[PDB]
Amino acid sequence: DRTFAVKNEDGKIMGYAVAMEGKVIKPLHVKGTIDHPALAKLKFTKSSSYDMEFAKLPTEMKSDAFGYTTEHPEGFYNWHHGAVQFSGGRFTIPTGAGGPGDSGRPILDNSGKVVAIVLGGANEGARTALSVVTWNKKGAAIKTTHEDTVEW
Repeated sequence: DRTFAVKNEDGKIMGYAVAMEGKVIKPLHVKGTIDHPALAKLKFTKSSSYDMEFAKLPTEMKSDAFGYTTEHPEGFYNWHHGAVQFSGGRFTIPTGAGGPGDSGRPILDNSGKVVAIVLGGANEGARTALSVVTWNKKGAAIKTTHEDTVEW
């Protein structure tokens, strides 16, 4: 288990957090507590520029953490709701496949490695371009925001 629900006071899922490369990672706008005993009360460092906050992964996990990859050839990828196309520097899904509550879900290749973290989507009719966080070869974070993005 490597993906965790972020729940508010009522218990409603507001988004998701991932265990990835010695870190706990969740979108900044996603409000609530991570539904996991080892993850609930950690010290988080926030980044408004990239809509991301992170904590040092509890050393009881470690073996349960995603690997990240900087290799995103053009093609199709995996996420909880189906196929994500990567084409022209853009991650897209069919409109309707993603919505509020999906912020924080990872986009994966077939080897099970993370390529991106979902922040939200801009509706373009048939397709929805996903706003994401990726990391370059230098390890630097990149936020890709599209025109008229809806936070999820």
